[PDB]
Amino acid sequence: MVILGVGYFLLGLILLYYGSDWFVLGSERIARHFNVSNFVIGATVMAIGTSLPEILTSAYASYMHAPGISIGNAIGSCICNIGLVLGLSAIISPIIVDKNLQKNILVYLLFVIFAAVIGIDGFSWIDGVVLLILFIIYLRWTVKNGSAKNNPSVVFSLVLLIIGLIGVLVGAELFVDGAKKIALALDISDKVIGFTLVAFGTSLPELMVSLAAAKRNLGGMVLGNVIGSNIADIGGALAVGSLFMHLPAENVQMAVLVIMSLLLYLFAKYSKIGRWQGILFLALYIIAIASLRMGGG
Ligand SMILES: CCCCCCCC/C=C\CCCCCCCC(=O)OC[C@H](O)CO
Ligand SMILES: CCCCCCCC/C=C\CCCCCCCC(=O)OC[C@H](O)CO
Ligand SMILES: CCCCCCCC/C=C\CCCCCCCC(=O)OC[C@H](O)CO
Ligand SMILES: CCCCCCCC/C=C\CCCCCCCC(=O)OC[C@H](O)CO
Ligand SMILES: CCCCCCCCCCCCCCC
Ligand SMILES: CCCCCCCCCCCCCCC
Ligand SMILES: CCCCCCCCCCCCCCC
Ligand SMILES: [Ca+2]
Ligand SMILES: [Ca+2]
Ligand code: NA
Ligand code: NA
Ligand code: NA
Repeated sequence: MVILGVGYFLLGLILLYYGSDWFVLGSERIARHFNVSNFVIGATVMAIGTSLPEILTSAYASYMHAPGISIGNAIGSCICNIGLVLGLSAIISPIIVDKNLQKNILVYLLFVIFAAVIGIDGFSWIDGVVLLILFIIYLRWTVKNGSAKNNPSVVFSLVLLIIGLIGVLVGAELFVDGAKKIALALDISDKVIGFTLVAFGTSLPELMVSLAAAKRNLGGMVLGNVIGSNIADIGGALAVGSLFMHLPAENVQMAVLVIMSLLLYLFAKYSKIGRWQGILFLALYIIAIASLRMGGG
């Protein structure tokens, strides 16, 4: 039982580690095949693939009458993706953002501010429908602007991508299930801590994929994955949750998100996303986890 937990834990870590690199390599190849930028592949295929855990979690939680967990997971993930994921990644591989990606980030910022505003009194199912529609438009707009028989180069590419994605998603699940089994076996299971960590657990794919990308200096892919994941978590995970039940307001977390998103845009536009910017993101992340209410909603 503690043995099984340790086996899942370790296997999960292995699958996350190697799976992330395969997903990155396959995604980079696919980008070249389709003549799109790494940012575009990161913001679309990679972002959505890695946000499948958030979407399922938020949908399930709300369906099970825990809308606090549903929104806690969605917004907590966005904060994790900028504070921790981008923070670490930026230190590993500093990013200078080109003029067109800057505009994509501005659109992201507007979307986040829009979500925060309509969310002041919580999120209804109509809020969800709107955010989902905007999410779809964002994807199509992003692909438009970043764009332009059986081929073994392409097949290998898709295999790498899909197997890598399977690897990170199964890996994250095993890692989390393993941790939970260990905690249970050692009699240190704590529901409040567990729910606090939901958003982190679902963000393990984003974390490992972004670190793998950063190690290969694929800065545009890192940024696309972070920006795209946050949009997927709001227009997808949060939105779907709101379809099952009204989601209670999280005004403090949304304000933290808006502040981090604003900083991300300002750095992108006027500076770079490098070592000191990453240090700041991590510092804000650490302050957030030190001070935000526990329980994940
Ligand atoms: C298309 C590009 C050009 C246009 C860009 C526009 C960007 C707007 C984003 C933030 C400003 C505030 C938007 C505020 C919308 C508030 C709606 C509202 O008050 O809704 C209340 C309802 O209860 C909620 O569920
Ligand atoms: C992805 C590209 C767009 C990124 C974002 C750009 C700004 C969008 C801002 C306003 C238009 C919003 C949709 C049309 C107006 C909806 C107003 C509203 O409040 O919708 C929910 C409703 O309040 C619930 O009761
Ligand atoms: C502190 C080291 C964390 C290490 C990395 C894994 C983080 C994700 C693990 C559980 C989150 C989702 C749990 C949903 C169920 C929680 C059930 C619960 O009570 O778990 C409490 C236990 O304390 C949990 O270790
Ligand atoms: C070969 C293995 C290479 C591994 C490389 C690992 C890099 C890990 C980065 C941070 C660890 C964070 C540990 C604690 C994680 C949960 C933190 C938390 O409090 O999450 C709250 C919320 O759910 C979300 O913000
Ligand atoms: C023009 C290329 C992109 C076309 C639109 C792709 C839309 C993909 C939407 C995925 C949505 C996942 C969450 C659904 C609730
Ligand atoms: C640019 C507007 C951002 C709003 C960001 C989220 C927080 C709104 C906080 C409102 C605080 C007072 C609430 C009274 C119910
Ligand atoms: C490749 C050289 C990397 C040097 C990285 C220094 C990283 C410092 C991270 C500090 C995080 C601080 C959070 C508040 C204490
Ligand atoms: Ca995720
Ligand atoms: Ca609302
Ligand atoms: Na994602
Ligand atoms: Na998450
Ligand atoms: Na995410």
